[PDB]
Amino acid sequence: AVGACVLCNSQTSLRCGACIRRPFLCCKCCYDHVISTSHKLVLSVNPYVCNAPGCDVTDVTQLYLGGMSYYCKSHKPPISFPLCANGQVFGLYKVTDFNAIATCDWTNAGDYILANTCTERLKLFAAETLKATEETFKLSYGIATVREVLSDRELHLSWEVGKPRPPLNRNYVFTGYQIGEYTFEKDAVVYRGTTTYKLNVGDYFVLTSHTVMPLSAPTLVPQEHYVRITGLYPTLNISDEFSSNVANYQKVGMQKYSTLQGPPGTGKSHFAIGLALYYPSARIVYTACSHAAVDALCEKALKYLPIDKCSRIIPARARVECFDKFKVNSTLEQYVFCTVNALPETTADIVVFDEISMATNYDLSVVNARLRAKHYVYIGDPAQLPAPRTLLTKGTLEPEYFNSVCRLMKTIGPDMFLGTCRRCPAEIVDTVSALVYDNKLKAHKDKSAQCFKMFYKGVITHDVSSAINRPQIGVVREFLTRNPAWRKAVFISPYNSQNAVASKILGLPTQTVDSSQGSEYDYVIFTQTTETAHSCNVNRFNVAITRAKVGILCIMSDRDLYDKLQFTSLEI
Ligand SMILES: [Zn+2]
Ligand SMILES: [Zn+2]
Ligand SMILES: [Zn+2]
Repeated sequence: AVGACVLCNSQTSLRCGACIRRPFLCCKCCYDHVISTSHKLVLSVNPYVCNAPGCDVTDVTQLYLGGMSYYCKSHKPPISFPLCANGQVFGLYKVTDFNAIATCDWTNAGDYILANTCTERLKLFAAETLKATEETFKLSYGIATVREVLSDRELHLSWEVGKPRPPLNRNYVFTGYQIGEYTFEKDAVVYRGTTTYKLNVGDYFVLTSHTVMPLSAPTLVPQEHYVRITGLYPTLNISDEFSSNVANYQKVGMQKYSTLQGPPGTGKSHFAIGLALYYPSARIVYTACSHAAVDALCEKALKYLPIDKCSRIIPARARVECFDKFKVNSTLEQYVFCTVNALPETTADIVVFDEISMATNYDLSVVNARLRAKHYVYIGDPAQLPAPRTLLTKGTLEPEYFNSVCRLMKTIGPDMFLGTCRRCPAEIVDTVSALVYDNKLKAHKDKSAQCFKMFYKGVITHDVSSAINRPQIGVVREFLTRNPAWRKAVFISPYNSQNAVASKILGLPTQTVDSSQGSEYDYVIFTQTTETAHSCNVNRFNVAITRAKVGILCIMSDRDLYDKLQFTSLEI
């Protein structure tokens, strides 16, 4: 019942009973909170409530201290002081931003803007409060029950009435009843179970709302600049392959934390693995939010680092199939590859946190709490996709508000910038360089002359709110008959329902823009599907077109983005 104030760190016996995270508030801050919000319950050793029998006064502003006890205006003794007086709430040991975080419902972009522009302690309060709200929102969804099992990949579901149905894609992960985690995609629904289990009738699925633990560490440790490389020992025999990053690797050792902005195909994994070769005796923990990003770092390490000095940390509750070529769960290996949520409590010479646009401040804080490091390297790209904000429905979240690292990269600039895209045909590099990189991204490849664009709005239908554009898929099918080399293409769209329709009509492998991030293919076929804020988002557009190594076909709905594509236009 005694701790440090979230706002001014002052010692207090007071916590807000109305905040969902019950934060410590000092006398001055507790007062400014209760006096400006609907939050009137204050908790000390005991709640500040009227102690008189049967009384219901709990509002701190209507309460008084009568001896060692609390009473309202109606039950107070003649000798009593108000609990709220002279800008303070009475307590042992004797804000506009805090109030907005404490009372917002997290449905507006302004809520996330504030959560990233506030003090460091309020960033943790906002992250914990937000994450708690997001988990309690998972309880709002209805239970799915097996009505009938059709096959090994298809079944029929009966939903709970009165409660809304969660969107059906790979982002929404259910728990069966615990018969393993399950995902669903569109009466016959397609199911995918983590554990191969014979689906029984009457079995039910719920999105597993986990308990949000409190945060302790900052999103970023205080910056420290050094005169020399600190705690790290450079090689004098650095391979030519990594020579381009030697100045950047030295910058890494000369400051507590460093940020690396790496546009698509500019060498992010190459940089991360090269850091190990440049400081060969340094113990590095490689982390990312997703198993996929951690696996991509494992792939690069498998090529350049000694396999016996690596370990892939996999939590006992395996939620996906991941990297198999390293010794599993050997926390003490020189190179540890592990998702943020599975990080052990350990130390490191360098912590490399990859795909930083996908991290939340909650993730930034967890990394700082589990890992004590000499150096922290944040690698990613604020021009790429952020983590989905399931509660956010009003407004667009700009890259400078994705998290603390993205905020720094967009305001003061990244510490390091990989400026040459080695993946994409020049038409793609030139389009995205002008679009999101202020013309600082350069092409290594020539123009492929295999980048096409077609302006075709088609017809937009909807599987609930997920969009489908059958005429856009029809245009693709027509193009494929005339361009058989594109048979090997990956179909990409901003919607899973569009991808499900394209998978049946085209037979191409399918991928959403959000699930394509970090991946690359020779040929990409993209159908914009709609003109929505979602399908027109420049970071999503950036990711979509930068998946291509050789060619891309963009079937566009939006005039602006279509005109910005430096591609050959097709007719029909
Ligand atoms: Zn409160
Ligand atoms: Zn305070
Ligand atoms: Zn009373």
